[PDB]
Amino acid sequence: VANYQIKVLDDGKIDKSATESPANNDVQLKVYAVDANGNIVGDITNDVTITSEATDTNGVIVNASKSTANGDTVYVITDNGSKKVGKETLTVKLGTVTLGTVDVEVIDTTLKATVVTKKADLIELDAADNGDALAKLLANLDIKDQNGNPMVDSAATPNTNEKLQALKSVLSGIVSSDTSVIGSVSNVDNLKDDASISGLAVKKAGTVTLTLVFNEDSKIAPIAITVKAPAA
Ligand SMILES: [Ca+2]
Ligand SMILES: [Ca+2]
Ligand SMILES: [Ca+2]
Ligand SMILES: [Ca+2]
Repeated sequence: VANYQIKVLDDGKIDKSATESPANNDVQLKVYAVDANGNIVGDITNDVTITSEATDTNGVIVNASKSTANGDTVYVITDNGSKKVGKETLTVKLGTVTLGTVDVEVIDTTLKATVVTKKADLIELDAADNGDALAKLLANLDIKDQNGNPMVDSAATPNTNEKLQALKSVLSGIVSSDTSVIGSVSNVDNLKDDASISGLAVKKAGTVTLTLVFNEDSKIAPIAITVKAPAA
């Protein structure tokens, strides 16, 4: 044996997300022993022990377990409640002897709201709005993710609005210039999620400026949208 090879069968990454496709929930490891001429002379994946640090130091916590099928065992690395993303050094041992080291990576490709822009500067309401400006204010907004992809209410999920939920994930509050016409939203959880969208109820005929304030994490500047809600 010239040396040992730690083989990564997959992409070497573990997606911490809950809804990634295809499912990327493990790292697959094989350990070969090779001769001087580069030839595989043994699959010793079963005879080794794979461990990470005994005490967490980076918030990346994984689990190393064997998986034997038809005399063929693969070391499967799974997530064990990691709170951060990044590299985790795995140490491969034959009893007492360290053979090598491989880095697995925990990632999180979960869709976060990253960009929010307004289309028009003004919106008007009609009878079809049923006295609530939220449905039209939302339609006047464009939400993108980390990948710059549109965040949109999907019809195959009639329970909740993905676009409204994406806005509320980054919104700190909506200030009205006149609470008598439309009330200000201090608690964004009041922007309720149903097939019927509500939260910006019209209490009186009038024109008002709704200012959308976002959290410090998102770094998104305030957005001012004038809303006209005429009477009969
Ligand atoms: Ca996942
Ligand atoms: Ca993987
Ligand atoms: Ca760790
Ligand atoms: Ca839906």
